[PDB]
Amino acid sequence: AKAPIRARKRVRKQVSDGVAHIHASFNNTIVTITDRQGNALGWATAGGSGFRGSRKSTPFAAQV
RNA sequence: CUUGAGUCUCGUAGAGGGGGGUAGAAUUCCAGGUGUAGCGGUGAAAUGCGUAGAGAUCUGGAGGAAUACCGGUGGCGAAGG
Repeated sequence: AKAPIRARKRVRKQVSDGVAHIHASFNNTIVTITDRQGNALGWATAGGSGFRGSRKSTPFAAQV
């Protein structure tokens, strides 16, 4: 019967507020979330979000 | 003789020259924390770097060159500068 709702296993750390850094360049854009005291909390990128080619340096790819 | 040319005091502007020190931003490298799979590159790509933990990100150190903006048809210089 059962068909699932929860998106992941239960939350970890839990910090309420953070800093993000967007390193935007002519070939690729990297978005990296951190804590105020300097800790990566996760990242994703245009190239890792499955664009490649010329699409890798586009505002639409940056969004995704 | 004194208009030429030289000379004296008072001042002014400027990256003019030489010798010493010093400060910040940044690329780099080493060190350590976080953190996950690409990163880097182009017309597109591959070689490269990456699952031995890179890229990004926070801290600290090392070093060496240059010295943003101001800077402008600007200015100084015998010219190169």
